[PDB]
Parts: sequence; structure tokens; C-alpha cells
Amino acid sequence: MVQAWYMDDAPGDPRQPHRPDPGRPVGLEQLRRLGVLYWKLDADKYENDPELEKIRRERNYSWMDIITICKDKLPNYEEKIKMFYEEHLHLDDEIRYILDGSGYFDVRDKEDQWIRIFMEKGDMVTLPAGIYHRFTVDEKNYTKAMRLFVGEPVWTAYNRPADHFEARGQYVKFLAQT
Ligand code: MET
Ligand SMILES: [Cl-]
Ligand SMILES: [Cl-]
Ligand SMILES: [Fe+3]
Repeated sequence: MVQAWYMDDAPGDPRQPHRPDPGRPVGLEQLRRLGVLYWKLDADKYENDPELEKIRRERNYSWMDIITICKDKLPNYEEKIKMFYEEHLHLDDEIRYILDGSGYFDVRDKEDQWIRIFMEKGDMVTLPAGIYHRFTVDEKNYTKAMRLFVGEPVWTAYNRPADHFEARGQYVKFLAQT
């Protein structure tokens, strides 16, 4: 299924699991109900994978490239790192397919609590426009992720608070409107 839990309030290293024992799991249905989508895919065949190309069609993901997140490959690693884990939203959907390595994507639930989602090689997610999230690598310190977008991309992150944007209002309507 998926590896996801309500993460702890603990401060300290973000790249740690922040996964309390005992703790409450999180499933697919719950994430779906938050507008979040998920897929498992053959990460070796990505360069010519029908399933990937089917999803892209169905979702008009016309745009794609790859980011390799690690100290020696990504320029301004430490700054970029800090930016990702800042809580923010987007005015469009955020689509990552992890091709290699792994990391965590946290989102807030219907009661504004942090959910942590562990993403591995082969895992793909979509975080709907308007959802407050953040991202961090785990202690392996490496994530390679195909980024996807509907047409030409706009990367802008608006940190929290950003509750005035229409995308934010639309998403919060969507939650109440189940
Ligand atoms: C340069 S901030 C980019 C935000 C990105 N979608 C993330 O959640 O990590
Ligand atoms: Cl990014
Ligand atoms: Cl650097
Ligand atoms: Fe983001």
C-alpha cells in the first residue's frame, strides 16, 4: 500500500523518521480524500514506460525533467534544502515520481496535523494545488525525482501563511465539500 504516519511534534533533524511508536498509520483512502494521488511504477523502465505515459496523458502532464537532490550534484544544496522543508503551497499541482533514492513528503490533514509520507524508488505522488506541504531527504541524503507539470512549469512556493490565494480557497472549499 503506502508507508505514511502521523508524524511527531519533536524538533530536531528533519531527515529522521519522526515516526512515533506506537503511532497511527495513514492509508491511501485518507490521502485520496485530501486530493493526494499515488502510484507504484517500474523506476528502471521510466525512460520508456507505457504506464507512466498513460498517466501523463490522463492528467495532461505535458512537462517533465529530473532533479538529483544531493550535496555534490545540486547547486546551493543547503539553501535549496532549507527552502523545500519550509511549509508552503503552490497554485498548481506538485507531481514527483521518485526514480532513485528516497525522502519524505509531509502534508497537513483535514485538521491541520502533519502527515509524513515516505517515498522510495518507484513511488509517485501528486500533491494538489493549495495543499500545505514540505519536503526533506532522509538520512541516506539522496533523492532523484522526475518532476512533472501541466504545460510549462511555475515553481513558485508561497510560504505559510498564504491563505489568501484563490488556489488555497478552492482547495479548502474542496475539503469541506468532501
Ligand atoms: C524551491 S521550494 C519548491 C517546492 C517543492 N514542490 C517542494 O515541495 O519541495
Ligand atoms: Cl523542486
Ligand atoms: Cl552548495
Ligand atoms: Fe512544494
